[PDB]
Amino acid sequence: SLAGAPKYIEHFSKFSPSPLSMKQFLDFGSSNACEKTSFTFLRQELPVRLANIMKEINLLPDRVLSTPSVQLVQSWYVQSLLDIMEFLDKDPEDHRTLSQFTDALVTIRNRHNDVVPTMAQGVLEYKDTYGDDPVSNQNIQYFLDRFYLSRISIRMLINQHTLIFDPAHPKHIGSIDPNCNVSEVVKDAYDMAKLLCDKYYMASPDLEIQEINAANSKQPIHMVYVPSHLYHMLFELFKNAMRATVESHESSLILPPIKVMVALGEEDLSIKMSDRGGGVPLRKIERLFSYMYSTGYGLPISRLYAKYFQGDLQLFSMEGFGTDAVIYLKALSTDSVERLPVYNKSAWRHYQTIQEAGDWCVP
Amino acid sequence: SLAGAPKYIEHFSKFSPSPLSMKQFLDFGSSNACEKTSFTFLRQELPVRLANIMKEINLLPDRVLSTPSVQLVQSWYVQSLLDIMEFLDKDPEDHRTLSQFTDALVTIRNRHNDVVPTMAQGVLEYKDTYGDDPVSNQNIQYFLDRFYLSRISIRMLINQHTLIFDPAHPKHIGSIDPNCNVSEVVKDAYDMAKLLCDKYYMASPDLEIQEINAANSKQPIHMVYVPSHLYHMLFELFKNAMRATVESHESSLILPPIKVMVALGEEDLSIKMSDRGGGVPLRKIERLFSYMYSTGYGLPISRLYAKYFQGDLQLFSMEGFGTDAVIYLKALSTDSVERLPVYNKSAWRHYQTIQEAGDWCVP
Ligand SMILES: O=C(c1ccc(O)cc1O)N1Cc2ccccc2C1
Ligand SMILES: O=C(c1ccc(O)cc1O)N1Cc2ccccc2C1
Repeated sequence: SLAGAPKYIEHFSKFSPSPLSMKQFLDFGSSNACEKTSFTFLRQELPVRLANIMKEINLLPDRVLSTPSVQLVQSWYVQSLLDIMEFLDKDPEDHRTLSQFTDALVTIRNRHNDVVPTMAQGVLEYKDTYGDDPVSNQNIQYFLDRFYLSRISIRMLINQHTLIFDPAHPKHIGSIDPNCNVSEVVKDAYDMAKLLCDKYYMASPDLEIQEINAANSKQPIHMVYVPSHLYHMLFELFKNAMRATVESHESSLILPPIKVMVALGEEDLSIKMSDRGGGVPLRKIERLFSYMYSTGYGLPISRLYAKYFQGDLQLFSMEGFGTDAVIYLKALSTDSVERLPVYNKSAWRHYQTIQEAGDWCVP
Repeated sequence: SLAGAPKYIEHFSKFSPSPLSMKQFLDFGSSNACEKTSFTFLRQELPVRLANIMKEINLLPDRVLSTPSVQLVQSWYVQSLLDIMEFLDKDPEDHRTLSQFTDALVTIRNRHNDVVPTMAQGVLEYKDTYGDDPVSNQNIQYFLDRFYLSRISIRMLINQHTLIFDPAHPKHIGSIDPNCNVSEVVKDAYDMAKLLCDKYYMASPDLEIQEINAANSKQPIHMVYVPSHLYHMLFELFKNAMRATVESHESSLILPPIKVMVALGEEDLSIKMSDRGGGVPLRKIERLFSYMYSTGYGLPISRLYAKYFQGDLQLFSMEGFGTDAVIYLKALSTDSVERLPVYNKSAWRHYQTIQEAGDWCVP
């Protein structure tokens, strides 16, 4: 009773995703009027976001697309798109439409739960089956950043709808905390990382937090943010900083602490995590964000969470000494706008590359 | 009596520049046998390096190429190439050939002395005449990085030859110090920057230096390097750090110090300069390396010096707090290999861009 998936994919891929600001997410209410609006918005926007990324999947090297795990993920996206197409002709005024829609969104979220490791298995299958090559590798890197950021954005839309229209923190708006205390999230991530570090090494570095509230030096630093995303990024950073610290201090009973600075400026809210874990040579920094070498997507996915609301996550090491990691976030909810990949000529062209000598000299 | 310049440009642009390692520069002696070798090497290599970059000049937008200052720089390169062509059929066994060659290299160096600000005037002429556009701007950025790095490499070849074969430091090999004490260069750059800061602000931050010699904690850190290049980079970084510190502390008599860490690892020699000058929002970081916004090429040219021997110069700020700048150098002379742009299909393709909507969404 539905059209074939390609007809829907072609239709919806013509549209650009519509990025929302944290402010817009936050200003969305919980009434039936609001639920109907959410429904009518998402039955267009989710297909747009699904179709856009599905079109890019098809630009992957034949070698990568031919893998069973990539084909499996594709099949999930197809079914999720079709699940939403069932709602195109349904009446929002009918409460049953709305409840059925929420049920379908939950089903989609569950279906896609294992997307990250499944795609990673696809990358492994490509390497095992064909051997890796640098052109394919570059395409995979570009694609996966966009694919995973797209997924984060779809999960955000779904979580907002299901949380609001179907509880530990009643002050939250869906998954958003309008008054997220950054240092408390830092402490939560540290605590969980410490449990793991203590388990394996029977020791862990202490934590020191310093806040710099430039405009209001006395005031504890808060922001509008999705605490789970911030936690994810900090937990990954602590795990790396702790492991470095303990492993570079095999002989020591005294471990240097991990120092976190939370700075609030006019435009940025920046969080720096500094360790004395001996560092990494610059040559090896890029590999930390590579899906290929990491095939352990902790750091690249963490950086995508940062980029999702127009921030970033950057690493700067000093080999022989230690490493600084910085999460850059927008301080203002109005500047915190979804960063969404779009399928267009620019994106298509970016794939169209081939093997050749680079523009820099080798001996 | 010479062929027209285009014939020579086409001939030599077919070759790739030949990158030398710091080790190779260093192992070059000062005998007539060595001078003849230097001559026969440079009468091929300098034309190769000149031709390669001249070919790329021609890939600039018509708008930029049409400017008088860019045309002037082009004319210098043409004459310098022709100056060397006069030596193609000369006998290296003849001492007069060798002395004349050194004279010609000096003349070329002098001719090109003002290349950096002259090209900057070209960029200004393009903006004034036509107005700037983002496509042209991207092309200019890509080109200038390569153009200025090429120039650094040509100046290195010329200085090595004229210094060795025609004195404050007899232990130096041309411009190279085989035992450069990094902290002494840091202090020299600080001293000169302080003179300037004191002149304008009547105050300057103090300096603190810490060394971390990972493998040999007692030993002062030395390396094989060109001290003038290291000085250039540090002087630029101190000027920025000092200005930030004083300007962000208008009301204070007490200024936070600039802290420098020099770390020696297995592969990297890293120099971090940390200030509490209030920082810069992330959005504005890229502009610090832009030739367009800086049209003040201090930072981008400094980063090219770092990149020239396979290093880098990176900035990470915390808005509301201060800024860290890190110079990454190779610790080993064998890893310190010239990074040279090459004119090839890859480079040519990189220019071939056009106006269009990007691969990321805007609201
Ligand atoms: O320098 C880092 C590092 C990387 C990323 C990061 O976020 C923080 C960090 O300290 N590591 C060196 C090292 C040695 C042994 C084991 C793990 C690690 C990680
Ligand atoms: O944060 C920096 C900075 C940039 C680059 C750098 O290397 C070191 C730095 O501290 N600045 C802020 C500011 C305010 C007023 C005047 C100048 C400056 C430069």
